[PDB]
This record gives sequence, C-alpha cells and structure tokens, in this order.
Amino acid sequence: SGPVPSRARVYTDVNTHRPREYWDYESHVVEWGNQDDYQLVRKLGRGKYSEVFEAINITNNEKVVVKILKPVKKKKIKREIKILENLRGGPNIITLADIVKDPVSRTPALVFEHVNNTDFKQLYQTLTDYDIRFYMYEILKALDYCHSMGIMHRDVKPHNVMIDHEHRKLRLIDWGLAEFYHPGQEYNVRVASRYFKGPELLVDYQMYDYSLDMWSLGCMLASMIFRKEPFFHGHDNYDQLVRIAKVLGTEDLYDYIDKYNIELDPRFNDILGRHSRKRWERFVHSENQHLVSPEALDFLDKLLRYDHQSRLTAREAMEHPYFYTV
Ligand SMILES: O=C(O)c1ccc(Nc2nc(-c3ccc4ccccc4c3)cs2)cc1O
Repeated sequence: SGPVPSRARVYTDVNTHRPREYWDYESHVVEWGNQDDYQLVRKLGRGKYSEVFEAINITNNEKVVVKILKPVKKKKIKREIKILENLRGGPNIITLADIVKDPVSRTPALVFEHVNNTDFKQLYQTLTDYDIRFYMYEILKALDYCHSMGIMHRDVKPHNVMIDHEHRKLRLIDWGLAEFYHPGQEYNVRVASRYFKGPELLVDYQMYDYSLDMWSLGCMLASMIFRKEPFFHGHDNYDQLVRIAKVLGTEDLYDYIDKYNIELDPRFNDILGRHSRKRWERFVHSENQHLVSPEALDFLDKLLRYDHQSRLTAREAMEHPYFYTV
C-alpha cells in the first residue's frame, strides 16, 4: 500500500536544525541592483531558462559572466538565488557576484565569477588518469560541501562542470535545478539531464536525496575512464532505464522496486526485457585502458547502484583508494 519511505544516510536533518530563513526561499527577499554597472561584451551561449554573456564590471574593470533569465517561474528564480547566496564562497561552487536587472527590460539577471572554460570535448582527449582523479576529487569537494549545506544539485553533468585546465580550477555551475533536502519530502522527478537521471527519477520514486548527485557523478566518471560520452545513452526517459538495465541487469532493478514497493509504469512492460548483470571490465578497450584501474572500477561500482541508499556518500567517496594519489 504505497511506496516505502526513505531518508538520506548523511546530513539528514541539517535543514531541520536551521531557522526557516535558510531554506524558505519563497520568503527570501531578492534585491535586484542596477545592470548599468555591467557592459555586455559577447554571447557565450543560449539555453533552456537562460542566455549567458561575457561582461565587464564598469566599477572595477573585471570580467564577469551575466546569465539573463527567462522569467518563467518566480519561485524557481528565488530558489536558485537563495541556494547561490547560501553556498557563496564554498569550495568549487560558482560565485554569484551580483543580482541585477537592466533598467528598461527589468529582466532578471545573475552575475557570476568569470571562469575561462575548456570545452569538455577538447579536454576529453588530453585528460590523464591523474587529471580524472584530481577533477573528480574537486567535484567531490563541491558536493560534500553543498550536501552538508542541505542542498542537492540535481543537475550534475559535464556542461555544469566548468574547468580552467591551465589553472587547474573547477566550478560546479547552474544551481537552477537545486533543492533543499528535507527528510521525508516528496520531490519532482522531472530533474537532471536524461543521461545522468537516477533510477529513482526514472521509476518515479519521489522521496530521493543527495544520493541522486552521486548517481550523476558515477555517469560522469564512467564516461571519462571509458571514453564513452554519454555512458548510458537513452533516447527518452523510459529508454534511459533500459540502458541502465542493459549494464546493471534486470534482477537488481526488480530488487530495488521491491525494497521500496514502487509501482513500475506500464510503458516499461514492452521495452525493459531481461538483462544479465555486466562486469565493469567489459568496458575496457585499447583506447581507454590507460585511464582504467582496479581502484577506478571498485569506486565506479560503488556509485552506479539502483538503490540510492547503497551508493557512497560524497564523504565516503573522498576516502576511496582511487583518490590516494591526490
Ligand atoms: O548558471 C550558472 O551558474 C553559470 C555560471 C557560470 C557560467 N559561466 C560560463 N558559461 C560559459 C558558457 C559557454 C558556452 C555555452 C554554450 C551554451 C550555453 C551556455 C554556455 C555558457 C562560459 S563561462 C555559466 C552559467 O550558466
């Protein structure tokens, strides 16, 4: 009778033991400064929810990034702002430098520290075994910090990991999908990019936590060590679960939906099939073997698991032998 409840294994009550001001973003008062202090230089790109520009602060001659938001949902803008302010200054967390509105357009805009990004497709070729271990540890610094702050990112993926390889600097960006973790809260499963979506989202299990970001990090590690981007290549949300099942096997999937008494969607009936549990060593090839190690495979195996409770937390992950060299 209904799905079995679940709670995070770490930082369970960090928001409960904090006054409402911290996590009640709908009550947070945003002060929008004047955009006249920033001169737009070039368009960095377009996206869902936003337009990103390189700009110059007229008050100190420093380069910044200006993200002009399509004001689609007021609560969502308040959430992103509140989270950014809460995390401001945290290790490898993008720094929200300002919050501005152009006088004539009144369009919500966020101002961020400029990061001289190295495109993931160009970095992909020049990354060493050490580089992967180093950058994974840096994202873990970001994750353990934001999780300790009662925040789950919910959109961990390569585009949201800005790397200035020359200066060996990493920043976890786009907190537009982030949420405050409250034990027993039922969340929207329509979060993360398809390839990085956790089995919990795909099976419509709403009581998820920080462990969702641990799945995504696994998907990113699996694509890096094996040189296979994306590792799980779903063509839709239902097919995404089939791609996971093709690696993790259907036995452990049914074990997961049974441990939590999840009602599997009828759209999964004709596509899921039957799949054996694959060994991680099957993904080792001539092109990637110099990035793979027993330690890397042991760490990967501990992240990519159906059961969100069974996945390593960011802190446990930081103690894994895969990071002894960093
Ligand atoms: O949301 C955030 O917190 C956030 C923080 C910093 C930041 N910095 C930067 N972005 C880019 C960039 C480059 C190529 C692109 C292609 C399509 C679309 C967008 C794109 C953005 C370069 S440096 C961007 C952000 O979106």
